[PDB]
Order: sequence, then structure tokens, then C-alpha cells
Amino acid sequence: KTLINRKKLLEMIPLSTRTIYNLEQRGDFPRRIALTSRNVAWDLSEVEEWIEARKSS
Repeated sequence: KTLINRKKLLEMIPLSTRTIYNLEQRGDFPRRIALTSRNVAWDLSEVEEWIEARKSS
């Protein structure tokens, strides 16, 4: 339903861009979506699900 940008993602998750990228490459963070070859975004629902999964470990 909703795609969020880097700024909103970093406002939600207190992590740096580097750590989030490394987590994505490890398969441990929702993969960014290339809206274009210049624009990226994250599915809000997947970010929330990742937060809950971290809360449940």
C-alpha cells in the first residue's frame, strides 16, 4: 500500500545507511525497491514485519 523513502526509513529505524545496506546484502533486512534506476524505496509492511521479527527473537 505504502512505499517509504530513505529519510522516512531512517526516521523509523535508528540505523545508518551502511548498516542497512549490509543487512540487505546479508538477506537480513527488507530489500530496497528500485522504482527507477535513480529512485529507491521500501515496503512499509515489510519494514514493520522486520521490526516485529526483531522484537520476537
